[PDB]
Amino acid sequence: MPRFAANLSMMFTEVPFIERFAAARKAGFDAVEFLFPYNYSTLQIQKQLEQNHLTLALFNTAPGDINAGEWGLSALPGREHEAHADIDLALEYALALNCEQVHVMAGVVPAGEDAERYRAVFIDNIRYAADRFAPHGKRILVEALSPGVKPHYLFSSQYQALAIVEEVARDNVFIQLDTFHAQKVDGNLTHLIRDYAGKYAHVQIAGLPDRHEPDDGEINYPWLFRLFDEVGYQGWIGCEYKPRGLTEEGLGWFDAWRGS
Ligand SMILES: [Mg+2]
Ligand SMILES: [Mg+2]
Repeated sequence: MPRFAANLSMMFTEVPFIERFAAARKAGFDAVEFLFPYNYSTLQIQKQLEQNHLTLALFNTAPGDINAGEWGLSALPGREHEAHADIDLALEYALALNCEQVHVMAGVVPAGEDAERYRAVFIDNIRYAADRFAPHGKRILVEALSPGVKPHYLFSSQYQALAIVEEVARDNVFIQLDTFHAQKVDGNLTHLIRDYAGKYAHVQIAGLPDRHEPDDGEINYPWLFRLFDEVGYQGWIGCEYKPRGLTEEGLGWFDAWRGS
């Protein structure tokens, strides 16, 4: 262990998206995750998942218009019906692709706008997602994003994500503990992993501080893995990093930790 999932939106980008499933399997991954599958039919993706015997661990609700500065519609006042549409489409994909969880994106708060109003809207949209997903035994994830990656995003600290989930008050809503953002904003990863065990349903990793391979940087990942084992984490660890160079050329860390 741990159980690693390759993030196809960041890894194996040398080839077209649809070809990354085979690339991940060739490297030895049993699961994959990515951001947005919407430009492809559920049939297209399902075929690649089955062909390569892969588990789809996670994906996101749509970002909206990225070039207009959007990164989620669920926290945007007046866009609630579009957010619900994004949530419903994600459910359609999650059902067809046998994916247990979806990260419902919040959104960027325009300068001058009241963040509280956006937060209230986000909480109601997460409750909507939670109630739509519960009957199918699926869950909803909330991911804090560091400012270096997404300026002015609704929330950047794991503690803000945790408080939001606590207020959402749903048994199938959890945070997405991306250690890259956590180390950039909060630190004390042991406290988050150990004392909030049960509150995060997914984990992601990347090397600090440049977000490349996880076998170097200020965080000693092998030690973190021991912690995850201790607390009995049973989910997947998404490898969401930008390879320093060619994806394959930087997979030494994987062979080591998976072969051990
Ligand atoms: Mg992430
Ligand atoms: Mg801090």
